[PDB]
Amino acid sequence: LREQSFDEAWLFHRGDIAEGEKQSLDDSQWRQINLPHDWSIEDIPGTNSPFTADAATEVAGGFTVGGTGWYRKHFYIDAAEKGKCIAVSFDGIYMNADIWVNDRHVANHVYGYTAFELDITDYVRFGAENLIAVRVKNEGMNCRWYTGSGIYRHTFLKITNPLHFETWGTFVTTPVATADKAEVHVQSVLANTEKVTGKVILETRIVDKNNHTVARKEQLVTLDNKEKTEVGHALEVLAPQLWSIDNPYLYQVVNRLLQDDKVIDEEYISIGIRNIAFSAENGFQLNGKSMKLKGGCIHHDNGLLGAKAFDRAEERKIELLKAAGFNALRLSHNPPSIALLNACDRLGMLVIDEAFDMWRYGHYQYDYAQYFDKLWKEDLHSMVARDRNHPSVIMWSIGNEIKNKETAEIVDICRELTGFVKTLDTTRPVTAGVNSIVDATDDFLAPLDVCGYNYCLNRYESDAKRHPDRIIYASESYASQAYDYWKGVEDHSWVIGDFIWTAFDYIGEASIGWCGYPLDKRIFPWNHANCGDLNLSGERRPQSYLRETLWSDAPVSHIVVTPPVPSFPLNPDKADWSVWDFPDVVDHWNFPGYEGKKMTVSVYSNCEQVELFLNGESLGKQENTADKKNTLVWEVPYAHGILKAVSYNKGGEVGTATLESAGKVEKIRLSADRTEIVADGNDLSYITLELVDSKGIRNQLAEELVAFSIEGDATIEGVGNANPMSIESFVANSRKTWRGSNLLVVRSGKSSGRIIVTAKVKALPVASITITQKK
Repeated sequence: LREQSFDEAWLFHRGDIAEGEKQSLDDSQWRQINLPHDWSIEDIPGTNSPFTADAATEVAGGFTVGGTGWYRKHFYIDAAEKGKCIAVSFDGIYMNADIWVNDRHVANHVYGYTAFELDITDYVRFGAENLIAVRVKNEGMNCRWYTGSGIYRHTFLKITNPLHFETWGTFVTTPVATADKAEVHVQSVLANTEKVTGKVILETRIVDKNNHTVARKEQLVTLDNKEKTEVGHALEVLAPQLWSIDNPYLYQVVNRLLQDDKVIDEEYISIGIRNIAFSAENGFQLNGKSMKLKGGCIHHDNGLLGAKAFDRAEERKIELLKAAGFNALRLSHNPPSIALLNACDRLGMLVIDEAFDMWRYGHYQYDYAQYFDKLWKEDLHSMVARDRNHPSVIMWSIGNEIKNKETAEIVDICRELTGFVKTLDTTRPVTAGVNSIVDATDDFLAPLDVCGYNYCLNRYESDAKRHPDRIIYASESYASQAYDYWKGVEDHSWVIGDFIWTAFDYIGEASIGWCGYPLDKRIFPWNHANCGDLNLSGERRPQSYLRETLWSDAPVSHIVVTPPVPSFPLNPDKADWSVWDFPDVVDHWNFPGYEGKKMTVSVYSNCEQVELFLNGESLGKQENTADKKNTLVWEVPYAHGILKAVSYNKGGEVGTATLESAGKVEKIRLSADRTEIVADGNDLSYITLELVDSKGIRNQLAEELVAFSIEGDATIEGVGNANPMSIESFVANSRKTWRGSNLLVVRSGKSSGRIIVTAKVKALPVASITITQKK
């Protein structure tokens, strides 16, 4: 095979160790792991938690620990592959990685969010066993959010002929893309290693979802004496299936190098044929259709999985966000895994790809800013060249909240970075996330095609009169001001979308959704941000309910209650500008000891009128006028029972929403998102546990220790809950529930069969669920 997975059968040693790169090192005592891997999500050795209040990351990393780590792997290469080029590909190593092959140092990679490929042909032994050793150094406070540590993304082993397609050298564009026909331009770079000449035939083939050839082109390429030969031609596709959010149809481009009727090299690229256009008068247009960007910002971690970027974990995040109403995502503030972009291609999710969070001036003393002047070309090239073939990517972002933006020195860097992107891709606009915009920022915003405003709703109309051609989107918005921020999008054609901070909760930058700024080390055990539309487990939070009233065509109504005591202790020193926090509300109706006491009940609705009932008794009908911002409020004395909301449009009942008090816990409820997984060693199954009453209602007061056990060829990759102040272990067989729920992830084995997951709670019957492996 030309390209195979390399994640299997690695060795790991936490901490530094002498001669860790030597073949003479005895590694039989090392832990055997299968990538992806993140050692910062595992427990600190000697303790039972991955958090510590004395951590070098503090609030930024959620009080986690990095340090030094070593990876080793023994791999055999056949003697028949002699003369072939051998390359190891890493999609991401965080951070400061050094790689040895057979005792010899190969290269060093600093940036932990970019992919890189190493040619080890001059280091390998054919017909024998080889050794690759990687040292990871994630030391000090280098990031404002949780990063993880180690080889947290997929690795690949590439074996090609000396004459082969260069990595990321093929760029597929669709200059013409209409429902009648489409022109597909394929530009490729032939790596002429050994500098041999002759004639090669380039065969390009476009196949549909059924692998049926729709267009084929053959070109004779006379090989130059140089090591690189640029080739290209265009193909026509009749009546194409246009890629969109509702029809994410993907084609496949098959490029083949033929010589003497033999296949020298062969590559496959998934493409989506679509047309994107940006303007101030008509906003964003996809295939000629005008639409707003219903966007949200996400970070790279996967909660209980740390930074481990499993294909299923990345895909599930897109599936959940798409079900919540999002059609666009801002990847803050770094390149993602390839698995996440593949999921956006297959599911229909627009994406802003962002390169850096800092430039020459950084946030801490030991961050990427100290290397920026030497490495920004390599890392910016890595993002664009790797991801320019994805139809989901609609924008390249070169920075977020850049310091000294109005300074001429930084303005010049913005022009230099913009021009570098345009040497690689001119089909997508260049953008950036800019905060605290003043009139003097015009020189910084001028090189950009589209401008991303960070929390600057007040300048939408004023800057339009000064620059009537400037295109604007809210690159970051507050959850507490969701109504006003989205109204600024609907009222203006040059404001094309809004990206909530955040759409998915994350580890690090802790309690910005509760305690907020200024960030203080005293807030331990806070470790979640508590600012996402979805919590760490993937469940919708109340702010997601309000956002649905803004984005849904259908009638929507949701009932929430203000708790009598704050869910978490308050911060009396919260700044007057840190308003990422949403009002403290819950979606249950169990308040023992407060019977007869007045509760604040809120209904988020997009309907004209809502009438609230408590156990059949009407509490009054209210008009959903514009001043209420889709929030209708009632004062209700507490009583165990049913809260009923009836919605009306044009005087007719259109929907009913209920919130019922839970009884005492009597059963465990298990539900897996997928009960049929692939026995490949990397597929996942997300199992949700709930403590429910006799009627299946989740009791949100239940917080019990659950003991999990597994039977079969499978493993528990992690456990967790949505408690933002929890210091519980993620890599363990037990986990407490929070608000009557916790989450468990099962990793498949490599034998086909059945998997029995067992959950045990004090005073309840044992519960089980059966999941099947295949192949």
